[PDB]
Amino acid sequence: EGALIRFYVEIEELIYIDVFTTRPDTVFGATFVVLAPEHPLVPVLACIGERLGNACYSDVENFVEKMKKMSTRERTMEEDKEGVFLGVYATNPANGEKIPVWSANYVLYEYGTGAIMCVPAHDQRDWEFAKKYDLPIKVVVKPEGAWDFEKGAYEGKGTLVNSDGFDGLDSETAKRKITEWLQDRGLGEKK
Repeated sequence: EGALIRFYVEIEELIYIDVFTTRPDTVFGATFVVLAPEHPLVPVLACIGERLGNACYSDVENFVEKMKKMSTRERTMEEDKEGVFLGVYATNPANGEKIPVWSANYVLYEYGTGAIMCVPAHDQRDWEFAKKYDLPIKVVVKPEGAWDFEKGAYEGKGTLVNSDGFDGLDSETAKRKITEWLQDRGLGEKK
């Protein structure tokens, strides 16, 4: 089992999004955050988004409503990636960059915290979503062989790049040391 990682939302009130991942080694590659449609923070962040003129609250409420009637088999296996921008950004705890918060069909409320960090370079499901919505691919687990990230996500083991002081470390070793690093900063937790 992996780790819990904390993403503070860049707004006036103190709100954070805990995310469960089996790949804490890829945290520097997180380019956006996705909440399940049923996730209690979706309407909350959406309203904040709108007041800042960054989202349409009714439009988000329409997404949630439509997605509640739909079924698991249809949501993540039959229907193409569908999602809405919430109008807010969260802070990647590893690098401190702001990343956009979205809600999407393919993330189920049942698994983990019902909220995920998205690493398109290294998770195919996230790759498809980023392809549809033009969200960035950021390689952090470089494979040894040649790989075209413009054609697909690489989900295997490798050596860290674009990852601050964790560069050059092998990815399975990096999981522990990045977790321990975040845990010591109160921004992550071992599971």
